[PDB]
Order: sequence, then structure tokens, then C-alpha cells
Amino acid sequence: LKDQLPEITDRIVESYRDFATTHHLGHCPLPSSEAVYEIAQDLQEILFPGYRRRQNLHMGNVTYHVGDLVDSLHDRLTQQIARALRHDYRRQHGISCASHDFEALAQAKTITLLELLPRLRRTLALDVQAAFDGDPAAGSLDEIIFCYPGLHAVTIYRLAHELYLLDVPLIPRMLTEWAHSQTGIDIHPGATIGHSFFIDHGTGVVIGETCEIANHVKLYQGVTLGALSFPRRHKRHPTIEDHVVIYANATVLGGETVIGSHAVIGSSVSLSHSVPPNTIVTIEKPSLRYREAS
Amino acid sequence: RLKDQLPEITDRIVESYRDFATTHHLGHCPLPSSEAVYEIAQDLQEILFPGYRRRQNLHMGNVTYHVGDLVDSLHDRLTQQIARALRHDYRRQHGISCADEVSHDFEALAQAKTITLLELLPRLRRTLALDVQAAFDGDPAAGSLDEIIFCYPGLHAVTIYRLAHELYLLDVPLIPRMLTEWAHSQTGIDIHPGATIGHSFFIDHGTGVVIGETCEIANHVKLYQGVTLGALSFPRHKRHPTIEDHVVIYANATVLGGETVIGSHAVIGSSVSLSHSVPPNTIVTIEKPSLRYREA
Amino acid sequence: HSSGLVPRGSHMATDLRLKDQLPEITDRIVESYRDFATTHHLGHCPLPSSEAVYEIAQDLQEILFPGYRRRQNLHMGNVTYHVGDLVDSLHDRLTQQIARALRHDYRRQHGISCASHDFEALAQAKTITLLELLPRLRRTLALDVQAAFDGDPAAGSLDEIIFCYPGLHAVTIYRLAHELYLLDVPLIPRMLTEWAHSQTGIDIHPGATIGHSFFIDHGTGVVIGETCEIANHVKLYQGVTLGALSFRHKRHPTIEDHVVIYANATVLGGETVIGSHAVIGSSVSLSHSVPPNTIVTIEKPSLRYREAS
Amino acid sequence: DLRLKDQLPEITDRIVESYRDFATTHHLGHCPLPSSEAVYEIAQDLQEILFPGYRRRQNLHMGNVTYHVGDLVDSLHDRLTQQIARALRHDYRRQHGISCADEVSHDFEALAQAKTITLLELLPRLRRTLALDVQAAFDGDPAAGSLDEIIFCYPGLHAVTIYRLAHELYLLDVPLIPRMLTEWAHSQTGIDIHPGATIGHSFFIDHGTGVVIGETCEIANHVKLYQGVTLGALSFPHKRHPTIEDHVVIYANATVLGGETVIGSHAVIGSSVSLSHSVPPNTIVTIEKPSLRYREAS
Amino acid sequence: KDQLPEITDRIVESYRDFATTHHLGHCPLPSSEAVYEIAQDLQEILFPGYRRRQNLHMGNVTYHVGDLVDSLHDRLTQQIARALRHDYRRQHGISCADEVSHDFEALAQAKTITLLELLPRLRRTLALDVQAAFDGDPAAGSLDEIIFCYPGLHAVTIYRLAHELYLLDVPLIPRMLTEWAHSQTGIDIHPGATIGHSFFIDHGTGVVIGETCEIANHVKLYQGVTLGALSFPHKRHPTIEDHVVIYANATVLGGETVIGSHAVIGSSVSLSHSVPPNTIVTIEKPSLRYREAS
Amino acid sequence: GLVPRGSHMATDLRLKDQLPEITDRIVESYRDFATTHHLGHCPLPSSEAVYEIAQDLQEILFPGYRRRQNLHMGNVTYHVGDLVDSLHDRLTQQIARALRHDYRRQHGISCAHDFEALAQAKTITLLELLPRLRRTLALDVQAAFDGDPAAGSLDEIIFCYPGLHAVTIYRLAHELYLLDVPLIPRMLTEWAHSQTGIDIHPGATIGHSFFIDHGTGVVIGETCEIANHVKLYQGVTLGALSFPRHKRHPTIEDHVVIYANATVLGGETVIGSHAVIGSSVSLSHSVPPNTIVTIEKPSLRYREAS
Ligand SMILES: [Cl-]
Ligand SMILES: [Cl-]
Ligand SMILES: [Cl-]
Repeated sequence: LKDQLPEITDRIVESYRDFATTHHLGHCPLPSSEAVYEIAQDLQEILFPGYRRRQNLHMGNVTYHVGDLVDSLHDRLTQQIARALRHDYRRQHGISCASHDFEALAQAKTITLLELLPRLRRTLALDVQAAFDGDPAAGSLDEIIFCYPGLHAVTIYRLAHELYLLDVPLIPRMLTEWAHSQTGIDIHPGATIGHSFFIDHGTGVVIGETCEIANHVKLYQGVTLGALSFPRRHKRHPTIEDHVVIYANATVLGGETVIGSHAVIGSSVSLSHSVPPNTIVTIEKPSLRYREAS
Repeated sequence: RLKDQLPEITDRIVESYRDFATTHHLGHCPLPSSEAVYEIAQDLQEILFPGYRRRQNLHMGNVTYHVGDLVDSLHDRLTQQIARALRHDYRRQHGISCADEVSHDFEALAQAKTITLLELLPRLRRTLALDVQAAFDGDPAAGSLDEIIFCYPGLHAVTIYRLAHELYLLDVPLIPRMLTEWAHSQTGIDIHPGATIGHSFFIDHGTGVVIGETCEIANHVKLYQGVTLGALSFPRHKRHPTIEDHVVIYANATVLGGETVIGSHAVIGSSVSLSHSVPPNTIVTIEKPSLRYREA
Repeated sequence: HSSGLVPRGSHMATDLRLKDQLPEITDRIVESYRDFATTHHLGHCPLPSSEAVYEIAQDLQEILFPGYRRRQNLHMGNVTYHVGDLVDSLHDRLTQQIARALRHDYRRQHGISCASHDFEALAQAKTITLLELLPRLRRTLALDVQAAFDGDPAAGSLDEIIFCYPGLHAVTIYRLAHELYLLDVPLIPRMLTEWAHSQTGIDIHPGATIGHSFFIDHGTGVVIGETCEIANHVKLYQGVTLGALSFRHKRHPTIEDHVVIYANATVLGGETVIGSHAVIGSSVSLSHSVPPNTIVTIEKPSLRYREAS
Repeated sequence: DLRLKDQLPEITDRIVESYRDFATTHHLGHCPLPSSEAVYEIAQDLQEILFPGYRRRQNLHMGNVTYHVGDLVDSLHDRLTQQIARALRHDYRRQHGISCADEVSHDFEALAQAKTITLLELLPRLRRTLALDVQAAFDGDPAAGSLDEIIFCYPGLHAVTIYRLAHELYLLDVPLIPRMLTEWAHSQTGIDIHPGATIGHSFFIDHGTGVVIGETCEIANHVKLYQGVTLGALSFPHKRHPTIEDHVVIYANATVLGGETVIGSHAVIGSSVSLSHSVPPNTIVTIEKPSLRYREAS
Repeated sequence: KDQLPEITDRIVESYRDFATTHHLGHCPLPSSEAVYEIAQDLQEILFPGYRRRQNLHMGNVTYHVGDLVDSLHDRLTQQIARALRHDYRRQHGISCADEVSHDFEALAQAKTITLLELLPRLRRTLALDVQAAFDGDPAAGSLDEIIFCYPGLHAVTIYRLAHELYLLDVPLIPRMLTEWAHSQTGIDIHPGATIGHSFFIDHGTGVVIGETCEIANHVKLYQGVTLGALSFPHKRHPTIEDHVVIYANATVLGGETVIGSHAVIGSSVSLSHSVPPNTIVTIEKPSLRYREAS
Repeated sequence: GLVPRGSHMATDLRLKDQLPEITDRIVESYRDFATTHHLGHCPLPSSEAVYEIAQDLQEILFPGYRRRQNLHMGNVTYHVGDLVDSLHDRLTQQIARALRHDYRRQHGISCAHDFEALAQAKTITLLELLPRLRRTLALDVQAAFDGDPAAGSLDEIIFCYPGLHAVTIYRLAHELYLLDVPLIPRMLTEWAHSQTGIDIHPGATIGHSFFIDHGTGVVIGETCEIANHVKLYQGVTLGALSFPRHKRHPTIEDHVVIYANATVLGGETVIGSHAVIGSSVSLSHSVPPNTIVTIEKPSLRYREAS
């Protein structure tokens, strides 16, 4: 009977006492996943108006739309950042929970992010053009903006990256993993990535925290820019110089691996050492076995 | 008091819209809506697989009402979306800007394409019935047709692809790629709407599969996760492979090139990377890998 | 018969008279339901609901990780209300969903048409079993969270892991699905794991057996088969397949304690055992056993280098 | 502060305890009563069927209306069945002092479905009646713009539509639901019609706020009422409310009381008239010209 | 369930038989819900900070207003056009025909712009109504309480919007608005009524004001007041002059009935003839009978 | 009805260029008429938050009759506990805004746990008296059953009798009034007034076993005092003298019935225990206990229709 339910409830609540690591019970709200996703939506509406939720934006009403989003983002970002800072401070110092202070610091950070939205749009315009240049078959800039997952993942990454530079805990990774969830493109928020970046297809792409990518680089599906199996904090991920292309399913590992300007890394190539500028690296023609099914 | 700087930030953002006009669409001419397109896709799937989607109370005595309503609504919504796609593509091809009255241009043409799509739904069900059976045939361990329809991501991605493909054949801009990229997002399966794919197609697992615009796949084919049917790095014009009937391609294989033909009943083994044709009834496998073993 | 632009009829609006054809389209669609009955479930026998299963999953996660999901205002003084309400609701919803799954499977197993046992009572028993083991699942998942922290040195905190590491999410859903699998619930286990698959690109069959302190880092492209058995303290990376040979019955590998399998490795076969503390390097493809304490890596690849022109 | 939040568990317990002490204003147990929201929803769907094009959907035409109606009928069948069954079961248990542990062995679902089918079957007839009501509003209001304006927003028509639905449920012995319907309409219009009232066709309430019509009241055809009219029972007293014959008009703030009061065919009851006795056909009843006092202001 | 298709068919049949109570065709009438939403938006413009949003300040209110004005332009145009088209067709016995029609659209837009243009003037009039409520209710807590919840103010606000639409010859919509307010307050004001500034209804339940009624400035009414037409009859409703107070349950009837400047109509007074300026009209004390109970 | 020329052209999109200017004139009007806005950084209480609070309180008072139908003794603690927790937060916030705004207004102060703590204390007081309120409301329910012999059941009364809804809201509002909460009490009674046409000032004092039958058009003034076992009908006014805080509305003693459309006026008017005020009676002075007041039989005119 339902008479068992109160007891099951009580055992679960008891388990909150026993295993305290997987709950946050108390008077100190962490940041909200949903609030961070909503922030992300609003930021994207500012960056690509006409391509998101509203389709009735024109020069005569866009100020009202942006103005309202900026006002709301100021409040929401401040709140979420403040909770991230408070929680991280408490955790670092082992302090328990029992417009000033962290709030003011959060607001300062929030305003910095909002102030760089014009600059971000400049950067993102070059990424859009990189997608157009990088995919000859592409219909239009509009198609790219609507639905190229590489552009979406990069957009989120660039927002998360700015917050990373501002020492915001939690929220950068929450943003990148949201994009990762939608696109299968996994970019650490600490990665440094220059303008005119394009990921085509993208599923399975992984880019590590200390990875440094210059301008005009293109990656394909399944590319890993990662750390070596064996032994921007301590550099453990590769540097990719300008105008590099890395084809599908390549792997590039190591904090000292530099892929030089204008290099091409062929499909399925696995590298743990530097490549000179102007080099095409490809796999040896595979040795395949053939048999008839009989 | 610091909220007083927000109006200035707002003005700088609006200014950036003048300076970088390539990444916005401001004006009196709505583009197609991602959300409306998604909703259309939901309604189409309701028609294709009733009893497996949102409603669970459908039977032969009420199904006409469900379908009839969806068909009527889809007529209106697809017409609207497709017309906006056609108008946008017209304006872009001609470099013309947005008019000062509301424009019904292309509405009749959009309606004609919409009706063609709705007319094909019975045929699409026939094809999808074979795909469903192909999943059951292709995965011994499958619990039932029901399980497949409910949650096999391959079937979902292919369903969206087949819808998008019909729109592609009708020269609808934007909407086909919007559909396949939606499916791509949900399944990790990346099928270009331009691909040609015969009946009884099955993708098992599916994450990381990529199939290019020009790829041609015949009947009774099965692929696994991480398969690429793609273009050569270097050496409507055909740049993607042709796969003949009854071929199976195992996990993480790569088949590249517009002149690569994989012959009837061939098997492409796991991790095989090919840029040349394979005759019928050939099993192609990698050379046993050379591995290094050491004590830790 | 001339025009001011390329396609003829560009000026014409929607012809509303053409709406008269829609009833016929509708009738042909309904006819196709008669002709191809395999891809619909029309009748008086609701199958389980995808949406209901998703909602159940949300509520289970709220119980497992309170404070990290939808509510942020939970404390020891109000958590009883939160849990008690969810347990009550889950009891009803899981019973309903499981009962429909059992009924449908029974009918399908036999010939029985929709026009036999007490499936509701059996469903409720299975539901109660699941709810009873939530404290135990919390214990397991606490170790998984710690394994993510240990397995990723660059990890910010337990908090960041719980909030957004996709491996933890996929493993949480899998562990719930697995218990339902062990209770012989049809449909629902795979519905759960495919949901997580869709969200993370991590594909765990609900039949897989996986010990505590399991960690998937990155994870996109991971596939684990039905009969795979993974021990304690195992760590996997993106693109790893633990699958079946191309060329009930065990068809998937066994991975022993403390094994690490790096990105894009493939391990195949029912008889393949990867031994305690082994390391399978990136892109390693194996269909045979490896002893304890063995590090397996690919041979340095043979690469061609030439000038880009 | 947050320390005071520690009192909330205790306040919660005081409330739960009070459910044990005062059981009459709660219904806790495993026997859901009917849902106000579900009844309101049913009413919305019924109105969609009766007045398509004037309610929620604006894209209905002869080519799609079968799908709309077919779907609503199907939904209503399930929801009305559920709501009626819950009402019947509760009323059974209450009348017999049974209680919710003790299983009901009676098939209220089948009976609820039968009552539901009866209501659905008479919707065509109800449309016939309501068509006459709409015309009566047009004929009864000189200033009326169109039938469309009337259908859209005349509160008299809305209250009467709900009443007519509630009345058929009343005649089918459905507990709770008929009064839930009429009270919803009362809430929206100020027009308070008991579901038991008997009202003929071509009925019109103009303005309507403050209208009260009692359970046993009987109104013929072509009757018109204004705001504030009471057709009620005697204060100092089975039929306890008046009978109004055809073609009667009753002006604002009139009061007509008593089970034996018959207002005769084509009578006119003037503004503010208060009556507790019958009136013959073709009689105009008015108040005596009031004696008013006039004084200069300061 | 086997009975249901037949019931469905008989209902559809009855649509053919009784065609006056449906609007089936290709010609959307106006939408009640769209009209209500338009009314919500207009109310937000008229009384910002007292409606749905509570975070409005001088720095963001332009964005809020600007956005609503932009949207209201589109939605009012659409609703008014549908009203004009339907009413014209109906008046002239024209049927729907099977073409999507821009008919009356430009005229609807014109009327819509005129309405939006007079919103500043409406605010000026309503500021006088709010003061009248404060003046007319000496027990009133604050202007805020009045604005928040005095039902007289809400009914008058709706009526004033409806009345401007009535003056613009917009069919259907004005009555839709006043009946909506009627439904929420028990106050029934025909949109055709003429009402001057500083108007106040206190309590209000049961107030009826007729189409041809004319009310001057500084007038106050109470619950249950009827300003109506004669039972035994183009002006059919009374004229109320400046500074008149009409107390609870009074009834004032007739097109030729003029209540003179500064008159007072006492509770329960029933009048069908003019009253001179500066006159206080009261009922004769009732003849009451008293008896001891038992 | 001349249709002006140009009427049938499509919307002219360049006319939207005028909308910014219209917007500016509207904003200007906020500067010119500042009494009818509340622009700034100090939000007032929200109508919708107050309504939601009211819904939650009603769920606590009448569980099984409102939004949830699956409540039983095994789960009701969870339901109530959660509502109380949420109410504590929301009532605290709303009350604090009421108190802050009222203080600023009463003094000159402009906008650039003090009130919060005071708000919380009042919120706790309200929540603590909910069991007592349920006792009182149970008596009101029973008074409706006793006072309307045709009533089907307590259930029906709870489900849909408007008098009981109006009175429920009034009793909640009245407790907030007694705690000197500005704004919110009148917001609550006006909401009830809107749904029922029953208009009760939050300051009214009303004893147990109170029933209003039908109710539309009832008005009860701020200083009115109503004892126990009182019944009112539709259209009853308990109001102030037109030509006369400090008592200006009547006192109604126990067991009084007032029938439809009666008017009782004046702060010194006391209607004695067990009196009956007949339909349409108008009274502006006291009547002793056990007095039955009726109007003289009306003098009516009858004529033949012509
Ligand atoms: Cl592709
Ligand atoms: Cl009516
Ligand atoms: Cl009106």
C-alpha cells in the first residue's frame, strides 16, 4: 500500500545526512541551470536578432528589444554570478553558510560582459564568414546562422570564455556543456580561439582547457585537441597556428605540440609532436584485407 | 545608480547592428521560424507514427479527427514557412531589399509544394515501415518494433531526413537543413538533406555518422556509429560515395569520394578507411593492428 | 504570357479552394493505417508515454541530487516535503507506466488482442522496489561523483561535476534504467537510456552491468553493449566502443577494476577480458584479452609529410 | 530570521492536526471529488461545439469542422464521464454514510458514460434552442449591433448557454456539476440561475447583473428580464418560485415572489415593482409615482 | 465510443440547419483573446508599475512602451481590419469569397495609429479620474490602493479605451471591451456613452449606463445605479450635468431627463423627469411595519 | 458610411516610422502625470503574487476542493509543508514591499531584515492562525447548509457557493488588516468582489456562522460590525448615511436575517439580536431584539395593455 511511502521518504531524507556530497541543502542558493540557460538565450538574441525567437525585429523596434534584454541580463547575470562567487569563496575557505561585497563584484563583471557584446558580434561575424568560406556547398549566411551547429557551439563558447577570463566559477562550464549537449561539440571554456574559426559537422570534437588556436582555423567532426595519456593553467593541450585545417577524426595531443601555420592534418591522423608550417600530414595508405563472402 | 550606463551599452549594441549587418535580419520581412519548423516536424511525426508520440488515446474511431486537424493546420503553417523561405531566397538572389507593404509573393507556389508534401505522407509511411523492419532485422537484440519506434535514434534521424529530403527535392530553401540539423542535434546523426537513401535503411547507435549531400545509398543498407560517407580532402556534382544494396558498414569506417562505389552485399569492417570502389560480395577489414604492450 | 520575375505565379496568394483536397489527403492517410499497421498503435491500449517517462526521470533526479536541479531553495527543514511529494507522485506514475509496458509486452508475447494477470499490482511491486533502493543508488552515485573529481584533475569542484558533467548525467539515467531492467520492465529502460543518449551522445544499453566509481570523461560517441560488465573504478573517454564482434549470451567485453580506456578505443567480444589496472590507449582496437597491469598503445603511426602547395 | 523559518514545520503540523479535528471543510482520502478546473474546461469545449468561430479557434470552416467537433466530442466523452462518475460515487457514499475505505461495488463509470452520451446527443437540439435565444436578444435590444456582437459578448446569452447545459445535467440527476456550472456563469456575469429552473425558448436577459432565478421557477417562451430582477421565494412561508407565462417583460429591479404567483401572458412588470400575487394576462404593473422630497443644496 | 461518430455527424448537420450561431468559413472574425491581450497591453501603457511588470523605472520604461506600441500597431491593425471587413460584409449581405483579402487593412491601420496617438491624452483624462476617486472616497488609503484595485477605476479605464474605438466607428471590439470590464466589475457601461472628466464610480456592482447617456464632469455614482431608458417609449438615456452625485440604487430614466448641475439623487430614488440644478432629491421615509417575533 | 479611398490597400509599413515618436510622447506623459505610475527601483506588491498567495491559502483551508484531488492523510503533510514554506517567502516579500512603500509615502522619503523582519513576523502570525481560521470557516460552511434548506451538501457549498468564497477571502484579508498591512487586504477583498459581486471592506468585523446567499450587490462598510449566525441576501447594503476609523456603518447582532435588497445605514444603527429585516426595507436607526421589520404592502398601478 501507499502506507509504505512515508517510510521510503524518511529513508531518502536520512540518506541526505549520510551522503552529503551530492546535495546542496541549506540557505545558500547555488546558481540555477535554468537561469543560466535563459541568460544564454537572451545573449544569443542580442547577438543574432532576427534568427532566434523573435521574427518581427526591425530598425524601428530593435532598441526596445535590446534595451529590455540588457536591463534584465544586468539583474539576472549579477544574481547568478554573485551566487557562483559566494559559493566558491565559502568552499575554498571551508566557511559554512551561517549591491555590496560579492554582489558588487558580480555586477562589475556583468557590466564588463555586456560592454563587450559589440566586439563579440565583430568576432562572430568573422566566424560566420569562415563557415561560408569553409563550406563551398553552403546555401547562404542565413542557413549557416540558422542551423550550423559549429557556429552555435562557438557562440556559446565565446560567451563562456569571457566569463572564464573574469574568474566566474561554475557558469562557464555550465554554458559550454549546454552547447556540448546540443551539438556534440565539447569545448572547454578556458580554450583560447582566434577569429574566423569554423567547425564543420562537429560531432565528437573535443578541445581542452589550455588549447590555443589562432585565426582562420577549420576543424571537422571527431577532432580531438587533447592531453597526452602519460606524464590556461599548466599547458597540456596543443597550439594550432593560423590557417590550419584538421580533417575528420584526427587527434592532436600534448602541451608542447605545435601545428604550424598553414598546415593540413589529414583525416584519421594521430599526432603527439609538432608539425612545421606549410606541411600536409596524411595517414599511410591503409593495408586492407579483402575476402569474398561465400 | 550603475544601471544608468545600460542605455549607453544598449546604444553601442544597436550601432554594431549597422556596422555588422551580416549576422542579423532586421526588417519587415520575417524569415522562417526555427520553432515553427520544429512544430511542423512534430505534427508530421504525429501523422507518421500515431500512438507513439504525444497522444496515446488514438483508435480507428477518432484518428480521422486527429489527422484531419493536423493536415489542415500543416497546410497553413507549411505554406507560411515555405513562402518566407522562397521570398528570402528570391530577395537574396536579386540583391533586393524589403518592400514597404506586406508581400504575399510565393504563397501559391509555397502552397503547391506543401500539398505535394502532404500527398506523399502515405508513401512515406510505406518507406518508413520498411525502415522500422530493417531496424528489427538489423538488431537481433531489439525488444520489439514498439521499442524501435519509441526510442531508436537511427529511426528518428531517418524519419526527419526523409521529410527534409522531399522538401529538398521541391527546392525549398533553408527548411530542409533546419530539419536535418535539428535531428543532428537530437541524435548525433548528421545526414545532409540532399542525400539519396533507399528503403529498409538502418543506422544502429548512430552518434557521429555523417552522410554528404551527394551520397547515394540503395536498399537494405545498415550503418553503425561514427561512419563517414564523405568527400576527399584533396583529389550536385558528385563528391560523396555510392552504396549499393545490402551493404553493411561497421563502426567508425570512412568511405570517401564521388567515384567510390561500394558494391552489392559488400561488408566494410570497423575502422576501415577507403577511397576506392569495392566489388560486390567483398568483405573489407583492417589489417590486424600492431599494438604495444608494457608492464605498468 | 509574360511575367515580371522568374517563376510564373509568384504574385498569387494561397488558393483557399485547394483546401477542399485536404479531406481526401486525410482519408488516404487513414487508409494507409489499415495497410501498414506496424508503425502505429491505434486501439484502446495506451502504450507508455515518452513524456511521462521523461517526467519520471526528472523527479528521480530531483530526489537523487536535490539542490542541483529545478528547485534551489531546499534545506533540511523543507526537503521532506519535496521528497515526500515526489515519492507519492512517482508511485502513481511509475505504476501506471510500468503496468502499460507489462500489459503490452504480455499481449505481444502471446497472440492476445486488445479487445489477464493483475498487471497493476505487479507494476506497483516493481515501483516500490525501485523507490526502496534510491538511498542505495545515492551511495553509488556519490562514489561516481568522487570518481569524476579524481579522474579529472582540472575539475573545479564536486558542484561543477554534478551541475554539468555529461558523463555523470548519462550514468545516473543508466543506473535508474538498469534497476528497471533487472525488474524485467519492458520498453522503459531503453526509453531512459536513449533519452540520455540523445542529451550526451553517450549510449549505454540498460542491460550493462557497471560497478561503483565509474567515470566517463567527455563521452560523446561512447557505446556500451547489453552484456558488457564493468567493475569498479573504471574510467572511459569519448568515442570508446565496448561492443560485439562483427564476425542472454555474452557478446560484449568484461572490464576489470581500475581500468582506463582512452579516446576512440574499441574493445569487442564476449570473451574479451580487460584485466585489473590495464590501460587501453587512444585509438587502440582489440578483440582479445589483456592481462592485469598492461598498458596497450598503438604503434607510432606511419605518416606521410609533404609541402602544402 | 532564518532561525524563525525553523517554526514552519510546526505550523505545518498544526494545520495537518486541524484536519483531524475539523473534517468538514476538507476531502482527504483516496476518492477524488470532481475538479472545478475540469468542469470549467468541459464547459469551454461544450461552448466551442455550440458556437464555433466565436470562441477559441478562428480558422474553422466546413472542411475542417468535422475534425474539430469529432475531437471535442471524443475528449468530452472521457472527461464528462470521469467528472460525472466522481460526483455520483461521492454522492452515493455521502447519502449512505459508506465512506471511502469501504469499496463502492457500484458501476458509476458506466452510468456516468450513459449520462454523458445523453448530453452529447442533445447538443443539436440545444443549438436549436440557443439560436432562438440569440434572436430574442437581437429582437429585445433595439440598439443591438448584430447577432455576432450578441454571441461574442452579451452576458445574458453566456449565462443562459451555461444554464441550459447545467439544466440538462440537472434533469439527469448529476450531483454537484450543474451548480458548479451555474455558479461559474454567476461569477462571470452577476446572473444567478439555479440549474433546476425551467426556461422556455427565446429567453433574453438584458444587462443582467443582479438577476436571481430560483430552482422551481418556470418561465415560458419569449420572456425578457433586466438587471436586478429576482424571481424568488417568500420570506415567511415543492414549488416555491413564480411561473412566468409567454411574452412577459420584467424591467430592472423588479421582485416576483412565491410558488403560487403566476404572471400572465404578455404582462409587463415595471421597474422596481415588487409582487407576491398573480397578475392576469395583458396587464401592465407599475409602481405608484413615488413621493420624492426636493430641497435646495447648501 | 462507437456512438460518437454519429453524434459528431448530427452536430455538423445542425451547423447547416442553424447557421446564425456559427461563423464557419475562410474569414476569421476578431478574436476575443487577442482583444483581451490588446487591452492588457494598453493597460500596461496607461498605468506602468501597477500591472504585470514591477521592475519598470525611467531608465527602461521606453523599451517597455516602445515594444508594446510596436506590437499593438500590428495586432490592433489585424483585429480592427477583421471587425471592419466582417461588419461591412454583414451589413451589405456580401459573403466571404475564397481569396485572402487586404480589405479595410489600410483603414484599420489608420484607426490604430489614431488610437495610439491619443494615449497621452487618455493618461491625462485618467489622472483626473484617479483624483476623483481619491476626492470621492474620503476613507481611501492612498492613490496606490485606488489604482491597484478600485473596480470603478478599472471599468472607467476600459470604457474610455472602448469609447475612442467607438468614435472611430470600429465594430464589435468596443462592446467586447466594455462587456469584459462588466464581467470583472459588475459595472455595465455602453461604449457609446459620453462621460466627461473626473468621473468616479464607488463600489459599482449593478451600475448600468446606456448608449445615449451623457455625463458631464465631476460626477460620482454608487452601486446599483441605473441610467437607462423608459419602459414605454436617438436619445433614450439621461443627461447628468457637472458635479452630480447619484447614491446607491437610484434609477434615472428617459432621453429627456436632465439632472442639473450640483444636484444630489438620494439612495433608491427613482426619477423619469428632469431635476433643476442645486436640488437634493430624496425618497419619502418608508412606511415600515414592526412586530415582535414569536 | 462612405469607405474612404485607399482603405483597401495593405498596411503601409513606413507608417511604423511614426511609432518611436508616439512612444516618446507616452514616456513624456509619465513625467507630466506622475500620480498614475510607479516608476523606479522600489517595486510595489504584485497583484498576481497576491492572487497566488490567496490560491495557496485556499488550498490549505479547503484541501480536496481546489487544485489537487489526490490528497490523503499520507501525503497532505508534504502538500501543506511546501505551501507554508513558499507562503512564508512570498507573503514576507509582498508585505515588506507594502510596508516600505507606505512608510516612504507617509514620510517624504524617496527611493534612494528591517521592514523584512517586520513583514516576516506578520507572515508567521498569519500562518499560525490558519487552524483557527479553518475552525471559523467550518462554521460558515455549516451556516450556509443551515441557511439554505435546498442546499445539496456541504460539498456543493464549498465547491461553488459565492458567499463562502467571498467570506473566506475577507477573513484572510481581515487578519492582514488587523496586522496593519497596507494595500494587500483591499487587493484581496476587491479580487473577491470581482469574482462574486460581494463587496466587503477588509476592516469589517464579522463573527462566526456568517452566510451570504446569492450575494451579488452586497456591500459591507469598513466599520460595520456583524455578530454570530447572521444571514444576508443579494443586494443588501450595510452602509453610511449620505448626510452625516470613527464608526459610520451599522452593528448587526446575533441571528439577524436581512432579506434581499434591504438597506441598513448609520454608525449608531444597531439591529438587535434575532431581528428580521424584510426584503427592500430601508432603515437608518436601531431596532431592538426580536423585531420583524417589513415594508408596507406596495401601492401598485394596473392598466390594460394597449
Ligand atoms: Cl552531412
Ligand atoms: Cl440572454
Ligand atoms: Cl457594456
